[PDB]
Amino acid sequence: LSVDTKFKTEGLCVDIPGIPKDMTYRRLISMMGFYPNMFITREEAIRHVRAWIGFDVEGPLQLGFSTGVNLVAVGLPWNVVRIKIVQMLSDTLKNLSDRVVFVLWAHGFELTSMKYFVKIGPERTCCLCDRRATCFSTASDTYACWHHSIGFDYVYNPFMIDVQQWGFTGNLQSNHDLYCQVHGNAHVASCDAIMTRCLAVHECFVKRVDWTIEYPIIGDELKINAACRKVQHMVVKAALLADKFPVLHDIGNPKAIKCVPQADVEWKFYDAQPCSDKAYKIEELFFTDGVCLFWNCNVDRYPANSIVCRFDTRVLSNLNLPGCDGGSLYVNKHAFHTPAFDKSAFVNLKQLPFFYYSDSPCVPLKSATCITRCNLGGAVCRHHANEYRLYLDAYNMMISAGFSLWVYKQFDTYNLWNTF
Ligand SMILES: O=C(NCc1nc(C2CC2)cs1)c1cc[nH]n1
Ligand SMILES: [Zn+2]
Ligand SMILES: [Zn+2]
Ligand SMILES: [Zn+2]
Repeated sequence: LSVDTKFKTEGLCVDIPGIPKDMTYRRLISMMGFYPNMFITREEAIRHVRAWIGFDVEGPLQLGFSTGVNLVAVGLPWNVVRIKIVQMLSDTLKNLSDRVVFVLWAHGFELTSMKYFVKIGPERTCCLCDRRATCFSTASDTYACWHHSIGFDYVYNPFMIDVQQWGFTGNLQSNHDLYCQVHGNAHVASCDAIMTRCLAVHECFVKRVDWTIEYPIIGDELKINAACRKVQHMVVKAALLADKFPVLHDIGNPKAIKCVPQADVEWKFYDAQPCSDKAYKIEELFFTDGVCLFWNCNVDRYPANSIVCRFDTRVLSNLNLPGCDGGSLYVNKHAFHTPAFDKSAFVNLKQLPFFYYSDSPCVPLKSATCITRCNLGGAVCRHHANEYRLYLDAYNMMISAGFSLWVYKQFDTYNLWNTF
C-alpha cells in the first residue's frame, strides 16, 4: 500500500474535528506521531488473516480487542497498559502468525493511541531466534518475536487496516448486523473490536472467496489431512461392504475422486463448492437409492441414507479462527469459512462409531473394534495390530481437529465380520 494513497477522513472527524479531507497515509502516519507502510492492502490483510486483531478505543480511554479484553488507560497509566498489550498479543498470536494486523473501524482515538504502545523502524529479527521481531523492550533495548517477548513493553512494526476505507454506508453496528446475529453491542470497546473483525471476515471470506491463496503450515495440517483421507476411505469402504448399496451419490467438491476406487458400486458425482455463508438447503441440492456421501458438504438436513463428515465450528485450535454469525474460518492450506455447526442437521442419522476394518493379508492387541480375520479367529496379528493403532491415532487426530462423523442409522459393524 503506497503511503501516497489517499485516506478517507470523514470517519475520523468527530474525534478529530477539522481533519483535512485531503489526506495520504504518509500524512496520517505523521499525525499519529510516527516496513514501507503501517497500513496494508486488503490483499495483504487476507494473506495474514491469522494475524487479525480487532481493535477499538472509546473515549480516560477504554481499549477493546477482539480477544474480549478491555483495558482502561488513564484505569492504569500507559506504561503498564502497554505491558499488558504485549503479553496479550504474544499469547494470542504466537502459534498463529509472525505479525499482528490491527483491524479498525477508525473514528480517531484508536489511531492516536498507537504512539503510546507502538514503536516502528526497520524490519528486525528476534534476539533469541530467527523469527521476525514483533515487540521491543525499552529496558534492554532488544527485540523479540511473539514467543520470546516476556517482559517486553512495546509492540513493534504492527500492521493495520481501516475497514471504513472499503466503502460502507452507515455505522459499524448497522453493517455488521446485516450479516451476523451472534455479536451483540454491549457498549464496550471489545464489542466494537469483535464486530469490526467479524465484518472484515465476512467481506473477505464469506461475500468473497479466494481459494488460490495459500497459508503457511503452523500445526498438524498435514497429519490432519492424511487422517481425513484415511478415515474417508475406511468408512466408505466399510459402508459399501456392509450394506451393499448399488449406487453412491458423492455430493461436494467438483474435483472429488472416488475414495474407494475398487468398490463395485455405481459412483455418481454431484458438484457443490464449499458453502461459505449458509448451509446448503437439501431441497435445492437434490438420491433415495443407495447411499449419499457428504464429505464436508454442509447441508441444513442430511437425508437418512447418508454418510457425513461435518466440521464442528466450535472446536478450539490454532487452525480454526472465530468467524461470522457463528461460523468459523478454518485455515488449513486454504481458508474455508464454515457455517455454524448445527446438531439438528443430523436428526436423521447417528454418530459413526469408531472401528477398524481390514481385509488385507495377515503388547498384543485386544479389541472388539479391530474387525479383521485374525481377530475373528481369536488373536490379532502384529500387522493388523500395528495398523489398528495407526488408524486409531489418525481417527483421534481428525476428531480433535474438529471433524464429526455421522451415518445412516442401520449401519452395523457386526455385518462386516461375514466379509471374512
Ligand atoms: O461506551 C463505551 N465504552 C465505555 C467507556 N469507558 C471509558 C473510560 C474508563 C472511563 C471510555 S468509553 C463503548 C461505546 C462503543 N463501544 N464501547
Ligand atoms: Zn524469538
Ligand atoms: Zn459478528
Ligand atoms: Zn491380521
